[PDB]
Amino acid sequence: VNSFSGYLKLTDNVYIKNADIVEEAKKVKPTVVVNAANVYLKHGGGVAGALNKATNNAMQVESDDYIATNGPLKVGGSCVLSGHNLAKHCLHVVGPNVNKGEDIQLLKSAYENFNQHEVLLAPLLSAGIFGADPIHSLRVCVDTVRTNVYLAVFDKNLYDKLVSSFL
Ligand SMILES: Cc1nc(N)ccc1Br
Repeated sequence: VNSFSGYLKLTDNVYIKNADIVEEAKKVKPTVVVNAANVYLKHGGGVAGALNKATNNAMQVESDDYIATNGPLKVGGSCVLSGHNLAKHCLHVVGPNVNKGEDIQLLKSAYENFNQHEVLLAPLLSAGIFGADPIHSLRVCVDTVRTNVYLAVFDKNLYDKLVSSFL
């Protein structure tokens, strides 16, 4: 049993809810929250900016030190950093950004990072300002992630469309 409440079960391991991810993390304090990161861990806007704002910029401070030591992530890659006040850990995952011309086939590689964690609170990778079709992102998630993933979709309209269209 876990603390996640109000989710729609899509499969054996994938659950979904219409929710503000900063609010859900604050309530649950999951072991792992996933950030929709870029390779520079520049959390300006999108899920990354919303999460970072909720940490009072401590996520960005920690991320800048990580990049100064290690250099940029790969598209499709990830790193584990602190979850600050939101979670034990934040898994920063880089999905391809269609608005930068990145290979959408890298979305499967991005979701494979989730398999290193037994339970996660996550957004749909490459959705929102990363420009991918969220219906596609949910299909890749279901077909790639084998660990237990709790997906938070910010937009009620999109949530209802993802559920209604789910095969
Ligand atoms: C305030 C916000 N903005 C986004 N772009 C995504 C999630 C959230 Br919460």
